[PDB]
Amino acid sequence: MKITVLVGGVGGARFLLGVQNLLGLGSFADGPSKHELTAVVNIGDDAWMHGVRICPDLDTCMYTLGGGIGHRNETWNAKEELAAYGVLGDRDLATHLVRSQMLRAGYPLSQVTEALCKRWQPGARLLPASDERSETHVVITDPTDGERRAIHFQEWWVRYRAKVPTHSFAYVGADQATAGPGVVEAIGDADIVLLAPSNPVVSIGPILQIPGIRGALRSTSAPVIGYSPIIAGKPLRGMADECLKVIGVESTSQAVGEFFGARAGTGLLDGWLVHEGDHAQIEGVKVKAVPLLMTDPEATAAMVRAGLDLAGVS
Amino acid sequence: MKITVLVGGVGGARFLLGVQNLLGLGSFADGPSKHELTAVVNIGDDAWMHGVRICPDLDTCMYTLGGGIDPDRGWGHRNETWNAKEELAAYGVQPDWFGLGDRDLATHLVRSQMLRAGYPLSQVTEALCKRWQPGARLLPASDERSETHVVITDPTDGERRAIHFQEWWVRYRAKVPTHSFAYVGADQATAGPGVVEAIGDADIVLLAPSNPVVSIGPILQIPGIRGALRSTSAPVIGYSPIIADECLKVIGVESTSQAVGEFFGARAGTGLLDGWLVHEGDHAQIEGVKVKAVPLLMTDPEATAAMVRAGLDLAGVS
Ligand SMILES: C=C(OP(=O)(O)OC[C@@H](O)[C@@H](O)[C@@H](O)Cn1c2nc(=O)[nH]c(=O)c-2cc2ccc(O)cc21)C(=O)O
Ligand SMILES: [Ca+2]
Ligand SMILES: [Ca+2]
Repeated sequence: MKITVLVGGVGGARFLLGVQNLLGLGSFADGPSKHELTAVVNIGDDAWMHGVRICPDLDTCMYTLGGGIGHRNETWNAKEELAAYGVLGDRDLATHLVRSQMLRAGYPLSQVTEALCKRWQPGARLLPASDERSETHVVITDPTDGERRAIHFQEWWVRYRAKVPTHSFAYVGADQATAGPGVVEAIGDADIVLLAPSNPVVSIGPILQIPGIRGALRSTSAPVIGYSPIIAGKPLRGMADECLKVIGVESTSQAVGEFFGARAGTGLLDGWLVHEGDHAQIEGVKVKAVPLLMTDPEATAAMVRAGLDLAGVS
Repeated sequence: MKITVLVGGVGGARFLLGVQNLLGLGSFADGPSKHELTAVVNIGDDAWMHGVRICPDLDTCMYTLGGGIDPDRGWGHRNETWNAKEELAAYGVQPDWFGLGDRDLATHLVRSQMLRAGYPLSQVTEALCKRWQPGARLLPASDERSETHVVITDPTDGERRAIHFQEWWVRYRAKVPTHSFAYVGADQATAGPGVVEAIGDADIVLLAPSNPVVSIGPILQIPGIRGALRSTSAPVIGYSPIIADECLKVIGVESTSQAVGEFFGARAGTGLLDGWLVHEGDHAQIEGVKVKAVPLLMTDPEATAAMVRAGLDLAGVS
């Protein structure tokens, strides 16, 4: 009755909704449930900004599973004034103010998250991958002086991506971080561990740079089942993932599967799901093609079922 | 050439509008500015709230002189929304009684980020004023902490507690048994950059008709500021706030121009005033202080411009 999922980005949050739909959790509950879902949540996008601590992946899971997905009725008047001062919705800022106060009074991020969830009641345990800072950065050639300069991922994404040469990612602080409370336990004790179809480099990937988490994944007796984020069939055949490009990995199910690789070798996957019509073959890894479009929590629920079935879990 | 005004509250800001209009400064400018205006701004109401630093008197002056103030309220931003406040309420946090508007929050966010990065309040204020262009130099009375505290009897339990001015004024509206004010940090607070110099080098110093106990009084508790006032060569002219009642009660001062004037007292003795302006039809007689009754209603920037002219004329300054 124990599922743990590694997640980041909007697609991680939508994947969790499907897990809840399958298992009758949170907004999809009728009578209080038998199963428990644990999300190990990317912190690589987290940043101190305008004096406040912003945790995007934790907030997106929390709002999404809490029914508040940014927000509804959102205004950006504070954001407007900030631009007028020459430098983030109004409701969003409330979350940031409360979190920053708890962090400055010594609550770890895992406890901060738990406190915020009393109000959102997401119906899942949302564990930060670490309580220490581990901030994804991007090394660019800065055009002002031609220097290789490390930029926070959120600034790269909005300002520099596709406009300057981009060389690599750096996980600033990962080496000094430890797995957050309960993370290693959630991975070791699960009936099954799922890699949600998030960006492999900057949503799942940074979770894997936190000392201890890759070890737990390699050694856990739980089946580890990954979901491909590559969807073929779009108009003009889609576009390559920009973050995979930075590390020179093609935007294919085959290439992302080898990125995680096989637990039987030195990698992370027992199972790899690809979208219908797609193909991959990876020694030691059971690959299966099934619908992987998160149209709605009901279609995501079928996706989660395919992962359980592939892993032989009830 | 040089005017220094001590200010606190909405009335301080409006008095500063009167000065600018008289002298062609800020939004009232038409042609080259001949004068410079410096405000020494109370910091006694400043509080940390929800992790950000609120400086109400500095913001009231900045917003008013820069055209962003709310007219109905006299504090905070115009065209304000309260979505972040409502959301704070939905999280069930305290304090739930201080109004932190969305637009106003940006000011507090920038200020707090700068203060925590090591910038002193005077430079933060200068940074924020690059956007508002108030047309006056807004000097925090101190860059250090000096906060007004209130000793009350708590109604929940009949115990004596001390609370910040903000809880007294906004949360209880002073409807609680109140026994004394305490200027915590005043004795340890150095006069802020430029403050003593602006008082020493002024052609005239004006005491705005702000709250005498909680707006002008706290500035006087900063040890260097009161000293500069006693020794500056400039005439010091005060404006009666009586034409606030709770604050005078707590300290046992009657609510009259004569009494408030004596609260500040005469420079000739141990006081601070050279002169004292009261509303027309008011008589006040204080030894060593030239008193003149003139219209003292800050109806509009040139009603006040005329109030300022009467102050210069009482001082004999041109
Ligand atoms: C009357 C005089 O003094 P003064 O006008 O400062 O009174 C206190 C108040 O204005 C100020 O200290 C502050 O409290 C005003 N003020 C609020 N006042 C309220 O009553 N309720 C509120 O929610 C509220 C929120 C708020 C937020 C930011 C801010 O910068 C000021 C704010 C005078 O000297 O002439
Ligand atoms: Ca509460
Ligand atoms: Ca000091």
